[PDB]
Amino acid sequence: MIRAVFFDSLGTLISVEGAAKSHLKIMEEVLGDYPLNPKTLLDEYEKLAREAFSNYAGKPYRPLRDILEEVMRKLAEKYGFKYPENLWEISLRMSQRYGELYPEVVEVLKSLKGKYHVGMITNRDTEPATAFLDALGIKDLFDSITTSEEAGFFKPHPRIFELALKKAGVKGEKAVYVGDNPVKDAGGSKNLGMTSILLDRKGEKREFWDKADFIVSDLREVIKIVDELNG
Ligand SMILES: [Ca+2]
Repeated sequence: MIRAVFFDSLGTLISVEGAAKSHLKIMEEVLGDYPLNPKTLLDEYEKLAREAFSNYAGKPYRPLRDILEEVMRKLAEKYGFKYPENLWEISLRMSQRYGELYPEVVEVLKSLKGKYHVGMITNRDTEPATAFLDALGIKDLFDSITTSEEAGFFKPHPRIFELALKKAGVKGEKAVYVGDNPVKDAGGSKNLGMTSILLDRKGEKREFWDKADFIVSDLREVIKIVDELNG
């Protein structure tokens, strides 16, 4: 029996497009009148951020604030602009201003309540992740929010999934994990017996579909999978 449904954050519940807009707005704020195209700065930021995602995946937790201050110090040195004071506060403000949910999220979370434990599993730090969910009005639609900061390790290390399952009070075989990252994200979930659902919104990850138990393009399909597993 499936008793718990856990969701990834960025790309699953939280819009990639809203995150990109919030990051562009951060770059615009950092640069001010400095004569660098903010879109160019953004692309270089995202490259370094991806190379940090890769380096820390599955590793012991390190605060995201520290990782992103390191990235931005490299960029300021490279391009000659002043390193921005209070960067974390700028980033929190912009993220809450321009962040968005995918359009089906509220419907989906509400459909599961009272039937399954509903959880989010994220690599983000606890306070910002929880504050963001509160700003978007859905914090109370979750039974659990489990973070790398709580577990001590980033996805796909099993410990973060182990903690989410302990909060729900069930073995992995009784849970689904839904996320958009085939690589460097769901591996620990399969270690523990969870059923993996790969969310591929644009049909762009076909070469990795064999890594997952089920593939969906819309979160409204998740409850149909869970019902079928339970029927
Ligand atoms: Ca993701």
